[PDB]
Amino acid sequence: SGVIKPDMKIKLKMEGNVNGYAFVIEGEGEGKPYDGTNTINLEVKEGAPLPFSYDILTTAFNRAFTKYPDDIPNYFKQSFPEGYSWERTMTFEDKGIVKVKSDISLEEDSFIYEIYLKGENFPPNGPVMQKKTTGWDASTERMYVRDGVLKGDVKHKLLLEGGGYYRVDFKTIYRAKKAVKLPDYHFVDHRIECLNHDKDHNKVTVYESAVARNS
Repeated sequence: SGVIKPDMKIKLKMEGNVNGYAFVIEGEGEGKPYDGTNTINLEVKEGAPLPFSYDILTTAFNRAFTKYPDDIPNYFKQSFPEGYSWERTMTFEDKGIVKVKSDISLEEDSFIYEIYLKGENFPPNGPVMQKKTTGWDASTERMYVRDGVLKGDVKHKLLLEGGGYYRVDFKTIYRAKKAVKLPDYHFVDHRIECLNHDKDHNKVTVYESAVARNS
């Protein structure tokens, strides 16, 4: 078998603060990197109960889990076993901002993520701080090369209870820890879903599907 098996495990820690509220979340899970699916079981270890929408964390909880056709070089799978890091800005239409960074490494058949997240300037009675969001819409991330690394943009939408929407622009820089074959611009279609296991989101399962396709 190769560096990336059809079944891989996940271990992560996120340290973060949102509007001056600190927390630590640990996760373990599994996915099918070639199917482009992954599941993570998350537990709040510090800062329970979280005083904000869990949805601003879930896209931080690994493009190794993306279905890719052979005719698009796979920036992410090529980077292993050394791995890659990413840095992301999420700009919210009400001037909320999240900055998050992650280091993705590999030990045997377990990906390991080290995540740091800072959210600030959320309106205190807005849908994020009042936990009025109901997940992310399906999305398309445009992948493109700038400054010899891979970048992704999403014009994203947070769904609001009552059936409205909240615009969020994602900009991500993905940096392989070694030289890999760079792809031409392409798309990754995402679907991310949350299953909470309790009232306070102390325990949550996140599921994501991701499929790459050509221009």
